[PDB]
Amino acid sequence: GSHMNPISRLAQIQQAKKEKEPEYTLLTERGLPRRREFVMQVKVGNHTAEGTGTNKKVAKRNAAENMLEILGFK
RNA sequence: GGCAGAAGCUGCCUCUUCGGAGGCAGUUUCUGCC
Repeated sequence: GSHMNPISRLAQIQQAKKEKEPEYTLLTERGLPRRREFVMQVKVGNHTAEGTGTNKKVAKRNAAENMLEILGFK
């Protein structure tokens, strides 16, 4: 089961399996004449997730909902 | 003695091609390493 959000729990699992921490990247290759958005990509060992936001502390939190379903914590 | 990771609730700033973008804190909780 769980006792935390998909974000704090994900960060906490990496420390319990004698690993370190996740790794995160900014994409934002977008450039449409009437649409823009933040776009984030994270990696946890052999798999990745994506999310969007309005700053570097708000895109990271939206991808978290997928970060368990990508490596086997669904 | 020193180092590392994340968020619940609440609050703030700057830019805007008028699509929207860029950025933070306060308060409270959990975890790892030498």
